[PDB]
Amino acid sequence: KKKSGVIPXVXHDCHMNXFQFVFTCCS
Repeated sequence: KKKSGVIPXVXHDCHMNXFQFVFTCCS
């Protein structure tokens, strides 16, 4: 269970995606 959706726009290059959180990012 990876796909959760913590906070979209927290990654380092996130640009509105939400694919998976490898370390908190949403890309």
